[PDB]
Amino acid sequence: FSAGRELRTQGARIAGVVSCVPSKQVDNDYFVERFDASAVRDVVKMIGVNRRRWADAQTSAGDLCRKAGEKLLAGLGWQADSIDALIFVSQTPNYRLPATAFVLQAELDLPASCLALDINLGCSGYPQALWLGMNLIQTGAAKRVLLAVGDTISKMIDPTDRSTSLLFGDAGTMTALETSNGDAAAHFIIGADGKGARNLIVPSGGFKPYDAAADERMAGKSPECLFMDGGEIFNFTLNAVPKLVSRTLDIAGRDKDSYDAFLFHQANLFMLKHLAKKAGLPAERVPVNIGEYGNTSCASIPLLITTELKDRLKEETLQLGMFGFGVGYSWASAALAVGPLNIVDTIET
Ligand SMILES: [Cl-]
Repeated sequence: FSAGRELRTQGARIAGVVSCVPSKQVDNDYFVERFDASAVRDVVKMIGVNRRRWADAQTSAGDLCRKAGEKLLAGLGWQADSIDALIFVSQTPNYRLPATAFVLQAELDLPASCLALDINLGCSGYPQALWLGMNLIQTGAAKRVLLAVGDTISKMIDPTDRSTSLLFGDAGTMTALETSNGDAAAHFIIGADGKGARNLIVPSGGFKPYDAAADERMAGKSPECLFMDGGEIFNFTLNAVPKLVSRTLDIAGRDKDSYDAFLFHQANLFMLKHLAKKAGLPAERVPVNIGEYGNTSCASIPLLITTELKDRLKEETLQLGMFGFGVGYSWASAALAVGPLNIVDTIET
């Protein structure tokens, strides 16, 4: 397990996925006054982002997940009393305490027997949420699980920082998991390297402020905002993720060309292109929606499913690989069959 823990589940399936994005659409024009048009043009070419959605002050990740959840439950026809666990994966919770999972439990009318867990993960979070939820179902702790995976990273961006300002958008998602009777297996790999903490971090805002003054890379940066060392993240990613993809493919037992899609965290288009090439993946089978939504952090994979795979999922079972990487450092994969599904949708606030 030198390159991550290998995990297998059976007896659980994805039953539906809904994404909810802010109705506020922010075009690149927005940024030309503060940043030079030429510089904006060159950066957005590389990152691939034409538009993104930004939450207003009264809209949180929890709110986006609640609205997605309402739509998902209505579509599935699942009664609130039937939900056994809700896991909220986010870096932008409502409160320091209580956890936002409790707010969602109450707002969705879930029962007292519904487990409520907030877990702090970023870009690597979706495959981990899938694994945890499917493990709960396999082990008989649950029959129906909701995964509320969302973020409003726009609220942590320094508006004077060009790289982060142009990159991030906001989204919230809800994924339904249910007990399944087939013999189909899901495979996951989950890895961590906390030595990367200082390369993707919000220095101030928690209970042990990072020593930003002592870090030359942070000169002129706001400590309450997101810091990213792009060069370090690129090198981390280009090394760890192709190995993750290879090993995931090997343990899932299916030929590369029999996958319907390889769903990557939408880090930036330059990175996505480099990863697909290094992993020898066919570019047409690597969906991208960063152009319309920006990088939506932990929401990026489920948002990709709803915006890019809705029509294909209606009709067939898809063989999917999912690869998340980022903050922690952390990286994670899922490889499994999904669908057909009728409840796959993208709504706005
Ligand atoms: Cl451009």
